[PDB]
Parts: sequence; structure tokens; C-alpha cells
Amino acid sequence: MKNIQVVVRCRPFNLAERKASAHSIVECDPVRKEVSVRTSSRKTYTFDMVFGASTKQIDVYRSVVCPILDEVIMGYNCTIFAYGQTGTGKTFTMEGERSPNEEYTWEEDPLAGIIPRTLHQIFEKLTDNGTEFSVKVSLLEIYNEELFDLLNPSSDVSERLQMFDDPRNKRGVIIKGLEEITVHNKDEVYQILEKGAAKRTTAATLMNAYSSRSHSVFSVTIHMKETTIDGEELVKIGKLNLVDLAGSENNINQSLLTLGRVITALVERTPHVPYRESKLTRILQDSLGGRTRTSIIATISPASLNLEETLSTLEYAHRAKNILNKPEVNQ
Ligand SMILES: COc1ccc(C(SC[C@H](N)C(=O)O)(c2ccccc2)c2ccccc2)cc1
Ligand SMILES: Nc1ncnc2c1ncn2[C@@H]1O[C@H](COP(=O)(O)OP(=O)(O)O)[C@@H](O)[C@H]1O
Ligand SMILES: [Mg+2]
Ligand code: NA
Repeated sequence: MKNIQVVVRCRPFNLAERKASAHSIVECDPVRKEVSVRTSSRKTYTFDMVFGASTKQIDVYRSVVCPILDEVIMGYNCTIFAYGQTGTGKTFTMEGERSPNEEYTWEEDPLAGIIPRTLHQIFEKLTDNGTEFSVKVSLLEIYNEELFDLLNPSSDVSERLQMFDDPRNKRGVIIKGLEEITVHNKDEVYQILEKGAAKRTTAATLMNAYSSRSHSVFSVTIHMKETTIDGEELVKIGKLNLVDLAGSENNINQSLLTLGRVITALVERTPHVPYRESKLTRILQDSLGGRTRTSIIATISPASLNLEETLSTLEYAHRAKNILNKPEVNQ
């Protein structure tokens, strides 16, 4: 029925990265939707949208997320995930950072990313849309095939969760004891994201290379009740997953390895797709050849130092455009 959207976002050169040449190794064409990489010998790859080095946070949100957020409110499950080498901007893009000195409020911090922006807009868009709705969110991170709850307000972070097949959902799982915090309004948001960021920091003291190796699944489930002209009970449920994947360069890497075998299985149209053999592919089975509306943001470097992963990343992301999903709304 419908193709997975792939986008590419390149970041500006960082402090480590030397640029020798007068003209770029990575050129992004937003109009032609082409990323062109100098291996005058090139490989040019077309994507669904492309975002060069100076693309700001608000544009990414505007171009990619605003459209998807509308599908969430109709009650499609969506899933945006970020993919690419450590240091290209998967966390910058999906979470963002906090500007120093309290120069800006969270709502207006231009370093803010998809997660906080989205949560903010869910409340603006639904408050003046007439709907009866609630928002409850959760923050699960996978590391070494273990499940960490960063929003559980009480528990020690190293208390890890179990997963089991949802007896109500053919291609889904329930994460037992996962803290699903109800957000009653936008002013409850920051406090929740802070607690998430803090617990995360604690988990990093416990495990090696945690930032780069962890997958981070930040869900948000919109319950929307609506009365019909016929006097019925229209209860629709949007779910948006916002997934920050472990760095592409990596049992520690079982989930990332399996994500590859799944995508491979799907594109080459081989009958057995091994969702079941990793926690990530179990949690997101429905985002990959299922009934969810997936977008991948593939984050690349502009620089010669990281060309090899920049290109690995582009080939991996580009074959992912051939996956067909059959979106369905939850009532
Ligand atoms: C789980 O999703 C999150 C968590 C934390 C943040 C975030 S950015 C966190 C940063 N991505 C990180 O991993 O440390 C925040 C930072 C510090 C305190 C509280 C929040 C932020 C929120 C709104 C605006 C700007 C920055 C953003 C998204
Ligand atoms: N699009 C961007 N604009 C400005 N700075 C960026 C951008 N993407 C990444 N950076 C910076 O480069 C570093 C890498 O970001 P990070 O989100 O940790 O990457 P990842 O999560 O992909 O390992 C951070 O310091 C970040 O602020
Ligand atoms: Mg990161
Ligand atoms: Na264990």
C-alpha cells in the first residue's frame, strides 16, 4: 500500500573534522532531493526529502513531523526513527539540546528537537480542535538487549523490564511495568523530559558506551474520544514512536544487527522476516512492513574522516525506501 519515507539530514562540520577541498565532499540538493558524495567521482542518491548542513530544527519539525502529527490524530500509528553514525545528529534531531544560561524557554529554545516540539504541538493542535483527548508518554531504552525505564519516578534505573506478546495485538508487545506518564497539559512536559535526561545520565555510569549503543524508544499515545452524528462512541488511538537508534557503526549489537536482517528480509521479499530475534525488532515489528506509518531520518557527516560511514548509511537508508507498509487507523 505505502512506502516508508526516507530523509537525509547532514550536519555542519564539527571541531574534529578538517575540510581540505574548495568544493564539498557532501552536497545536499533540497530541490532535486539528492545527496551527492565525492568518493570528481560521485554517488548521487535520491530520497523523499533532503536537508543540508544549515537546515534548522524548526524546518525539520515543519517538513517531516507536522505532516505525520496529523496522521497520529486520525489515529494511525506512526514511527519516525533516526539512523546513522554516532556523532551525526540522531539525538540532536530527535531530542535536541538545551540552550545555556536560560536564554530561551523550552518552548522557544531553537536547539529543541522533535520530541519536545511535538509534545508542545499535540496540546496546541488538540485544545482548539474540539476533541476529548489525553496524552500519556513513556521512555524506554534498549541496551545489551535489556530494557531500561527512564521515566519510572521511583525505581533504581538498573531495575530492568520484561517484554511479552500482546494477546490483543498480533504484531506488538507489552512492556510490563513500563511507566506511562499522563501529560495533562504542556506545563507538565519539561519536568518529565528532565527526569528522563537525568535517569539516562545515571544509566551511563553503569554501562560502557551507553549513548552510542543504546536504542531509545520514546512513545506518545493519544487517546481521542469523539461522538458521532449517529450517537456512537468513536474512540481512536494515535501512537507516535520516536526512536533514537544505536550508532550504525557498531549480544550488545543484536538489536541493530537484526534491524538490518529485517530490513533486508523485507526489501528482498524473503518469506521469513526475523522480527522475533531482538527486542528492538519485536517492539517495532509493526513499523517495518506492518500497519504503521514509518519515516527514517538518516543522519550523515559532511566530512572526509567519516565518509565510509556516511556512505554505508546512505546505501542502508536508500534500500529502506522499498519497504511497503499498509497503514490502518485504530478505530
Ligand atoms: C526524552 O526526550 C527528551 C528529553 C530531554 C530533552 C531536553 S534535551 C536532552 C538531551 N537530548 C540529552 O540527551 O541529554 C532537555 C535537556 C535538559 C533538561 C530537560 C530537557 C530538551 C527539552 C526541551 C527543549 C530543549 C531540550 C529533550 C527531549
Ligand atoms: N544539525 C546540527 N546542527 C548543529 N549541531 C549539530 C547538528 N547535529 C549534530 N550536532 C552536534 O554534533 C554533536 C553530535 O550530536 P549527537 O546528537 O550526540 O549525535 P548522535 O546522537 O547521532 O551520536 C553534538 O555536539 C551536536 O550538538
Ligand atoms: Mg546520541
Ligand atoms: Na541480565
